[PDB]
Amino acid sequence: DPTVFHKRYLKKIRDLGEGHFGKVSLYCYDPTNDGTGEMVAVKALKADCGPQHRSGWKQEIDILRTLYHEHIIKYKGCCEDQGEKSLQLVMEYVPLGSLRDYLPRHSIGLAQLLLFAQQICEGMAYLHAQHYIHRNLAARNVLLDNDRLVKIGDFGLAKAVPEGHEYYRVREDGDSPVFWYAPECLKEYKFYYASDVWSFGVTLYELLTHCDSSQSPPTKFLELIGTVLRLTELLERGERLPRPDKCPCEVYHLMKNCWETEASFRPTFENLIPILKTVHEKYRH
Ligand SMILES: CC(C)(C)c1nc2c3ccc(F)cc3c3c(=O)[nH]ccc3c2[nH]1
Repeated sequence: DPTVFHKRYLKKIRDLGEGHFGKVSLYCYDPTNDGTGEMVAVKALKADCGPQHRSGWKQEIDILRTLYHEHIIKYKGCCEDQGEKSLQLVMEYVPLGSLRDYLPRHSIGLAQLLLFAQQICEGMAYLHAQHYIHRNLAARNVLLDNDRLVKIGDFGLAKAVPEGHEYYRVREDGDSPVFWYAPECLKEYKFYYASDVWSFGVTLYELLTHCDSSQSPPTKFLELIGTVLRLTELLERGERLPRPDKCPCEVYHLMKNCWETEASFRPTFENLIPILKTVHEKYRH
């Protein structure tokens, strides 16, 4: 099947990005040894991860392989190292990279930022339809194809939510990222579908600040704090990231709705799509 990539034909060009478990690199898959082969993104378990990360890494691959949607990064296949030196994930190559790296370099208007947001919600609504939570939604983990279509990536923290249940209670977090996480995640280690919607709210905040570092969630939360305990206490008292410069009231309201303290009262991604469509169409012309 076309899902089998032979390592001997993979010609490394450069590195592309670093995720939770893995480093993504650009390769030419070149069976004819001709320079004419297809360009693909290949992700590998980080060199300084031990054997205990292998199960989590395989799960990322297993998850992405079961996903098929226009706003999810496309699984192409795997490459098995003959000689027990691991398994590599092969994906579509999207040269534009992440929203986090794209936004600072380009002047992007509000309507387009809301279109990016809408497309993230469509992909995430699809993800939740498959009974998966992402657990690492941030602008740095959202990629863009050549016509600026959103491709959600780094599924290194993703998990199946047990059937019947609204959340998954995590065992042990290697990395967080705490400034994108809902209170129930920080306190009770519970990750609801609604917890991804919280993270989406922070990602929308990132879009509206154009991923400026001085306005980043860590920078702004550390200013409010004046750390995970104090972050938890900050959010429990109802403090939130401020309204970005030039952000309309109703768009900030959308963000605040995603940050409601009670997980079950936040909008679902399905709810978010029509609202974002409406505000997008409103703010063009
Ligand atoms: C940071 C993260 C692990 C989410 C990631 N960064 C990239 C990336 C960065 C630049 C670039 F030009 C291409 C990519 C890329 C890609 O082309 N395919 C799949 C993932 C991926 C990626 N995945």
